[PDB]
Amino acid sequence: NRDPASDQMKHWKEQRAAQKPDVLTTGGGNPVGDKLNSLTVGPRGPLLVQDVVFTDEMAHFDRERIPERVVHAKGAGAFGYFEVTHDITRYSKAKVFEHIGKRTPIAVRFSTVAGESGSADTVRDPRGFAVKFYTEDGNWDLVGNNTPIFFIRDALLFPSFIHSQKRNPQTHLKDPDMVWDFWSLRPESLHQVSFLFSDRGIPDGHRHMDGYGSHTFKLVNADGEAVYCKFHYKTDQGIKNLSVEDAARLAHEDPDYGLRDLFNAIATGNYPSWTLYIQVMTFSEAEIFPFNPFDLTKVWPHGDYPLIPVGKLVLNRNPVNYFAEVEQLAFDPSNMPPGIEPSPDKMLQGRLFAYPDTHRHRLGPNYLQIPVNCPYRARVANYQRDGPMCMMDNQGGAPNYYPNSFSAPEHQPSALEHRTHFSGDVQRFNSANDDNVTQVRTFYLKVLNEEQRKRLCENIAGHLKDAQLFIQKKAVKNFSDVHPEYGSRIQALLDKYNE
Amino acid sequence: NRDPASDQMKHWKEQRAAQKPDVLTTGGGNPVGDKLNSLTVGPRGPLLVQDVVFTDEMAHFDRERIPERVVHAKGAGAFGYFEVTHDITRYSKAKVFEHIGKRTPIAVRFSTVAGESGSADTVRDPRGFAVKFYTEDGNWDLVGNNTPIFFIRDALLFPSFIHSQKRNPQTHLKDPDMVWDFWSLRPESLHQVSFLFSDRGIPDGHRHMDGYGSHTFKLVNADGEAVYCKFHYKTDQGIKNLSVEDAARLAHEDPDYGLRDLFNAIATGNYPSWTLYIQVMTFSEAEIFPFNPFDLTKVWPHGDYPLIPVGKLVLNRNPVNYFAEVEQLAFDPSNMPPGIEPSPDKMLQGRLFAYPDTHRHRLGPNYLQIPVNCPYRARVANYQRDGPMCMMDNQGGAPNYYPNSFSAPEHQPSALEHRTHFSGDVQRFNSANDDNVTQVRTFYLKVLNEEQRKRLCENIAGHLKDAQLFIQKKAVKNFSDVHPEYGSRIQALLDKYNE
Amino acid sequence: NRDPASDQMKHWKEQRAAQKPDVLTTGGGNPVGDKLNSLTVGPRGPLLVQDVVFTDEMAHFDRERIPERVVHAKGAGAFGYFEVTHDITRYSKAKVFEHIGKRTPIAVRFSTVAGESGSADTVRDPRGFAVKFYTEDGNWDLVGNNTPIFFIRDALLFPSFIHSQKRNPQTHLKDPDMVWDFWSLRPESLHQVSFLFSDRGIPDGHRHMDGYGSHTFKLVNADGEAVYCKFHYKTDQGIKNLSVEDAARLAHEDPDYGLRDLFNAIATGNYPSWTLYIQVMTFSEAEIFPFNPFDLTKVWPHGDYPLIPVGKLVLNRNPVNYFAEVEQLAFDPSNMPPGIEPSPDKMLQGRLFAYPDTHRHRLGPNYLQIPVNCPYRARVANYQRDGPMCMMDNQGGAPNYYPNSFSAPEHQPSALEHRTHFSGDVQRFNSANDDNVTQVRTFYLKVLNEEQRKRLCENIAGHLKDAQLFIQKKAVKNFSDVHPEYGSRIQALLDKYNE
Amino acid sequence: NRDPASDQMKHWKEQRAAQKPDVLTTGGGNPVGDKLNSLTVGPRGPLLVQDVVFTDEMAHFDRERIPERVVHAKGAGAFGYFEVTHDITRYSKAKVFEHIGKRTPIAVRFSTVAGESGSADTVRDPRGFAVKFYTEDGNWDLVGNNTPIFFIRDALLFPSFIHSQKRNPQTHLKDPDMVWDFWSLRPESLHQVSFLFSDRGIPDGHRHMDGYGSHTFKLVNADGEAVYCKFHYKTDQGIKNLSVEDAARLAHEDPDYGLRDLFNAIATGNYPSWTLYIQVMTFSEAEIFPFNPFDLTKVWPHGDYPLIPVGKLVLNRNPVNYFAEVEQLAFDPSNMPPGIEPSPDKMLQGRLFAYPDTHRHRLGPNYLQIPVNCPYRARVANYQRDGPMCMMDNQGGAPNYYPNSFSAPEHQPSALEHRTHFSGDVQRFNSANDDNVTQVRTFYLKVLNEEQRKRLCENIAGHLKDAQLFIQKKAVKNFSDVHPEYGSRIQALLDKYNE
Ligand code: HEM
Repeated sequence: NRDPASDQMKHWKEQRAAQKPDVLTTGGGNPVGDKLNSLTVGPRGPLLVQDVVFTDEMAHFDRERIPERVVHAKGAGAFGYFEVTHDITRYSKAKVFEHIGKRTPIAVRFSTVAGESGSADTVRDPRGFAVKFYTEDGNWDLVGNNTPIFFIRDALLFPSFIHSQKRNPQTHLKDPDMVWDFWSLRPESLHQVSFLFSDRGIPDGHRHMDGYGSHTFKLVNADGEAVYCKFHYKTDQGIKNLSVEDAARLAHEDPDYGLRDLFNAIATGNYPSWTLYIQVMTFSEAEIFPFNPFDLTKVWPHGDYPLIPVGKLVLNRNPVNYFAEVEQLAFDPSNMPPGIEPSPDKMLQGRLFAYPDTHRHRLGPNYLQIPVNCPYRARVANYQRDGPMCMMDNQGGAPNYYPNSFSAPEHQPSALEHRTHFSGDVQRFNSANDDNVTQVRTFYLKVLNEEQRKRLCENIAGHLKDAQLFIQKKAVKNFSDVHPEYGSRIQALLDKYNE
Repeated sequence: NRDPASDQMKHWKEQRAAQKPDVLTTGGGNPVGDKLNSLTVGPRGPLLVQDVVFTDEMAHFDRERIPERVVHAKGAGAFGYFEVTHDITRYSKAKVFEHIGKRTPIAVRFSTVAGESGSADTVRDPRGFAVKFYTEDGNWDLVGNNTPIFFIRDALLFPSFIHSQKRNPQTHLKDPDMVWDFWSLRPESLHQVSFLFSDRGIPDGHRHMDGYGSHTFKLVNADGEAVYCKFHYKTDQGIKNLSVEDAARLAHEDPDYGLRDLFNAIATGNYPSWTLYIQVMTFSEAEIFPFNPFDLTKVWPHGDYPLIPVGKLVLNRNPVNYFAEVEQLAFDPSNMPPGIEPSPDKMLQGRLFAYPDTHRHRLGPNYLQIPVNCPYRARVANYQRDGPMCMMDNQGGAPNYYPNSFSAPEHQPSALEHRTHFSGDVQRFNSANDDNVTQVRTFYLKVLNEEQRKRLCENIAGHLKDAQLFIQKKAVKNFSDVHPEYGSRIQALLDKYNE
Repeated sequence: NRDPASDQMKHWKEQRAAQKPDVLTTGGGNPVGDKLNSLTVGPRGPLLVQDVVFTDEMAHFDRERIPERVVHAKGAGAFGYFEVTHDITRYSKAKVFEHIGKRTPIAVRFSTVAGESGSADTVRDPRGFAVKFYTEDGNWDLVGNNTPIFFIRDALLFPSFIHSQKRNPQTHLKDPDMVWDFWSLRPESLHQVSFLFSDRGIPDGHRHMDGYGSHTFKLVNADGEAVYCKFHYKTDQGIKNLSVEDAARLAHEDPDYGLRDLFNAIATGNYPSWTLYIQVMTFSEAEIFPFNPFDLTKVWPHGDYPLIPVGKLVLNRNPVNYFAEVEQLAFDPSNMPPGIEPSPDKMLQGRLFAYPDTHRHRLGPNYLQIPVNCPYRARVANYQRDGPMCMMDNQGGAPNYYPNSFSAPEHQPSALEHRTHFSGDVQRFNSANDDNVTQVRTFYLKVLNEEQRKRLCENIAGHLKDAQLFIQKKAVKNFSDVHPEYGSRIQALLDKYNE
Repeated sequence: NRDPASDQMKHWKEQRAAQKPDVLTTGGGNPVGDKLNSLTVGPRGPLLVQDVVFTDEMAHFDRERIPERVVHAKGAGAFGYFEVTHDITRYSKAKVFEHIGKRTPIAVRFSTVAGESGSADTVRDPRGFAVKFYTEDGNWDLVGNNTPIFFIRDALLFPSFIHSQKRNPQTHLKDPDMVWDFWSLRPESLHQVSFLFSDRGIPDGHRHMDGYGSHTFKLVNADGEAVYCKFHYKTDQGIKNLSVEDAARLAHEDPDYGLRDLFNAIATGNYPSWTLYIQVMTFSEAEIFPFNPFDLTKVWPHGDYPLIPVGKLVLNRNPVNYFAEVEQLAFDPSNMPPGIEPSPDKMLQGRLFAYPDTHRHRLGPNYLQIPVNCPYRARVANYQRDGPMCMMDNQGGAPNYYPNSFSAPEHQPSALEHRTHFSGDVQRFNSANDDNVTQVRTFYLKVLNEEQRKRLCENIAGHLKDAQLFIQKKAVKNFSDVHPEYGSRIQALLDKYNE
């Protein structure tokens, strides 16, 4: 017949079988003897307020929509697991790395960035690769992307950036002037901009790309010794990226390409997978590191920082109900069990606040009470109560104040943070010029070869060319700073475009 | 050693054997090492966004409150069950009345009307007596008051009325001028105003009061024969009211007098109960009734239409967590299973809409998904999906349109609403003059005794006194029309208060 | 220099030549010193909760999104005026037709139906054409589409219909099975299902299509004399539509082609306009009409019910802030001022409820207080108070109960709805068999030509081909019921599809 | 006639006289013909969905309530101005203090702490005194209290503290086992607990108590020099407290005693006023100072740190509409104009988040857009956009990303916050031991006389007399740790109650 995805309803009805159709009830459970004709006074008379089957049903349809994610709105999710294949415990004590073989159920959602709920997957844009570990020490949310770096290092420029990447406030259209006037004013973006306008800007499906945590993190062992790290989960399906024409086609032929590709892969048992590594780095080294170690616009070279294998990431279960399981999924970077802590990364720091904050608005104050979000492999005990849409028992009638004297939830000297030291005037430090060329330069010449460079510039040229001459100048100028050739090369194409 | 109530945390810590701790965790489930001292820079430095322990808890704290019931904000709840003791199947084919012995679990909520969440129980106001019958056909909400009548008979004046019974738009104080200027212009209230300022005006606890569905409903047997009815559930603890004096004392001595009573009663195994009856009135009779059988400001004389016993209401368990189980409840008059239907009672007609409406707002669209409100003894299946805070599995990946060729839920033609015939134009018919005195008089000089007759006139004059003069007259005028010795009695009383 | 839409920011900066930039402030107005670098404890230290500039901005960014329209999500809007050009004061006493030359401000929003916010503009799909008239008697929203009919005729099927027209509950992809299973089973759609798949399914922008009320409405004059009617507003720019070819190209080349088109036309002064006509069926004729006169899947042949000019609709003003002025925009079919009323059209009926309903959710309880939604050309005086995000003065300290003796607002007896008569039993009268082929046949034969019939069956087959065989069978069957030739062309052309 | 409050409507009519009342309309401005009788088919017939007048008004009524503040729900409000009478220019460069005689609009809401919206005004509970200053540098919210200290000095303890003061998790009643349990295990509260149970526990209205910025703040002049200060606003009407029985009866007599008292004062011309003072402490001194200068349970003595005069606070205007103006009022300690800055206070720091956070919950993302909260004497311009119920034009078509090259809002280097250098390990420094008795001892003995002292004990015992003996013991122990006779005295009383 057709793909497993397209055969959704069929398979469902068969798995049903002789079973008789459940009785069609109202939201309240009352049966409905006829849900196709409205209660009216006469066969051509008014609809009666009395028809509560209608109002019950209808009224729910009127509220079916919740706000889409402010970014990474378009995406698909799957459920699988994480299996430990190595002992990394000598660095981090996270009970999720306790011992080789220990499997931890995971949830994942891939996505793009700019486009809204109804956009196409096969477009150039970073890619969301969020992983949720339902550990026994609560939930670990590794909110990564398919890139190890980002366009900026100060959370303060995120809202502004995303704006420049979406629609003009008045026309509602995509604005090249917004996109570029911005990037041009913030060279610190050059690194990721490059990586973006390259063959990695449009990966062929989610199964054919890598996942990165970007931010520098922190691991704490048993003795309480800490280290900075980088999470890397390389794909076992091999890197496969799409072409401008192939994506441009798939944009209209099948805007949900990734979604369908992913569903089908797992639906046929062809489970995609990823290996997970890390990059350990001592505070002493971080002291020596040539760049800001917690600067999101940079990477920790493999040469000096080899990747240590941790375990495996398998996806083998497709969502049953997409809304209740994927749409509602919510990953909060602040969710790190004892053993994994954040790092002084300005960018990351801001995220600690943003995810639960927005979740409280997209899903609701009690979003953690949603199944897909609930840490079902841990016992939630604390002194928080009420809040709209409170499921479960609300910790019944246990003591809500802390401390107390009636045997209620307690501390955890073992689950204490790792104390590091910091000195310096508590102020706003201008991190504007922490070098926006070095790593971009190497990328451009070492990692890229001549044909890839050829593409990079045409890709940039085809978009940049729509911005205003002045922005273009400012833009090209920045590329030259990474390399005279980068500039002139793109410059060349532009003048052409301006036909 | 105090009452059961006061010894809440007590009995809790006790029954905790013999078992430690659960570990204090965040919402995510990550254990909290120390949650008594904010993570700060230096012993006298600022706060770190990095203290997600803090942010996480504070955040939740900032959202515990939700809008209180528009009306009937203050109250107590309890659970138990209902059981059949009489066969009325020759009247209604509802599964809740199946055969004698049939035990249907229930949830009940008592409350006041005008006062807010802070107000006290022990004051002059009607009382909210709502029953939630969790049946196999869905939930059946019997939303009723401590009286069989109300002040008005057209939903269009309820909001206006409920406004008059609350604070001044400007001062935020209770305003007698509002109350009585409204009552005066609408004599239909006479009947209920009288029942309000009568000894019944303030019961002693929720246990010593009666219950009523107030409105006229519809019953239909498995044979399709329908007949108008009126529910009645009298207390088995005997009717017991509270002197104006006591009420006021209790008012401030224990604003929550209603709660603890009801609570302890059950705690000390002394479970409350009421005797459910029904008044049956064929359509024929209804066509003959000297009054509108659907007028909320009227009663069915017991002599002409006696009470048939049908069952017992037993509240034998107290809520474990008030919020989750009582404040979060949801009673929907529209929730009537097969065998039970509404009547053209203009007020009821309005409640068919307003209740689910507000619930969606106070609690949220998926409020029927809240445990307390979910019909757990029915298989809720249909074509409704999503909505904010969507719990459950959202009915999985089942066909979502009706009709469908994939074995999704079918309709049960055995629950189709009863087919009645109405003839006449669609218009706004004035019920303002549907006799607002007759039944009132027969209640004054007939139901009440000279003794309690004077108490009434006193109670009324004490409030009416605070109203403007032009307000006081019109008011009396009405009473005068119920019986001269009624208005004159009050008037006289007024002039005295009037100095 | 490019199209006016592109230079949006240019002409802006250009717009305020003079004028010096405003000061960057927080939400509270507090002036911002440095908005680019967060306040960390040291150049490489953590983030301080003490940084309010951050939090303020971030917390807001995090809540920018609201639920998109449950249907007709992706749209475009404009403002202009409506002028009366003919006297139809004998049919309706509506103040908006009050006299030749009279101009009434209007707001308009065009749209697709199924696609979400990211979706492409140029796709086969009906098109929405909502007009809000800010008249003296309050607002009058005429919520029309680009077709005079619809797919169903009973609101209870609508939620289902849409569900089918959207993503699969599990895969989240578009399911043709769903689409055609629904249509195949509900033959009342044939009519619209045909129009839709005809060249009219993909209009060339919004400026090249007619607008219709679709529903039969009731007009009422000064003598209380009522008549039924149909609203039509034909484009003055000429009917123009895109070919499946260009339409599919534009889909990826310019997903917002409709937006960009409407903006530019206005931006350059080339204002689009439509002439509004109306048909008039007298209560008598409605009775002898060959079909049900309130059946949305039918039409009043120009032949027996000639169109009558009324005035002109002109759009000469682009939105300044899309979100605020278009996205937040809301239309309620229930918003009809004196002299204009509904018919018993089952579909129109449900609509009277659903729009104000959703708005109360998508926008919020007081959504009528949002600028674009406020009937600023009328004085809202009533007994409504409070609700979240309540602006203006909340009607100040005015009496909040009706009636009252304090001069608060009074009703207007000349706005009382025209009273009609209906008789019969109050029940769910089945309408699934009200002739779903006659008018459909006239379309396939008299309104189209061979060249066209060829494209239609080609367009139907293109999509339908993806539905299980048993489903196609069912569909072809229904087509044959309209005309043998019809089902064949599709069937044959289908057989070609199945290799 | 009676007082101004009682004659509210009476006056509204009079002044509003010589004017025909407004036409009653729907939310959409459509005039309603009859708003007293619903629309039904026939006199005793069902209600029609057709009746949108009904649904409109009802739907809005069903949504009047919003969540009440989590703390300080019961309060009263008013508006006035602030007048600088003295020059502290050398301390703060805050425009509010610019010159002598400089008037600035203000808003004020007084409140209790634990009691909900329906609770009574006169009870032992602190008092809220929030002053909203609408200055040119944005609004400055001085969220004070009627006391200078607080029960605790760490944020994490607050949500827990507040719980002990509110209802029980299950029985939902006020619980002394929690009240005292928390206070027992937490001896730092000793200072405020003594102050609370003192004569100052129940002020005779709001006009007879003082105001205290409570926390320690930082002031910055034009030359970047900072200093730590305390805000004081002494009552001009003099300190007048209510008796324990006077207040206890007034409780049920007049639950809105504070509300009325204030409304009338202003209403008759007797405007209440307060004098604003500032205590100043230099960093040097802040060094020698001998407990934590930021500890909230500690106060600066006028002795070594004298009270400097700053200006006047006068309230000469009542709210016209309570909901819109007082209920919707939102004060954010985080709102601080240039010249005013937080201080290391853990407590305060924590308040910097809760307030805006909870507001976005209780009121909505755009709460600052509600009139009374809007910083109208300032010019809001930034890069924040959209959000639900977005009022205004949303800043129109202005560029929305910063930095940009199109002349959008620029920043002010002048408003750059004062930089304070901090050193020390980053961890959760225990503050449970910072003297929880010294200052307190100086009250019971020095500040308090024999008389008051007698009741302080009596007041405490009277309450604590309901907690498990094992709790009482602890309580007394901490009191004696304050001073032998303190606990001893209490303990004595305790026994008599123990019966
Ligand atoms: C008879 C069944 C119908 C019902 C119950 C119904 C219901 C709805 C609902 C609940 C909304 C949603 C969006 C929002 O305001 O956020 C909506 C939007 C829309 N409907 Fe349908 N509708 C019906 C038929 C149609 C027809 C047949 C046309 C035209 C007369 C139409 C045109 C529109 C348009 C243009 C929008 C979105 C417009 C805007 O706010 O600018 N609808 N409808």
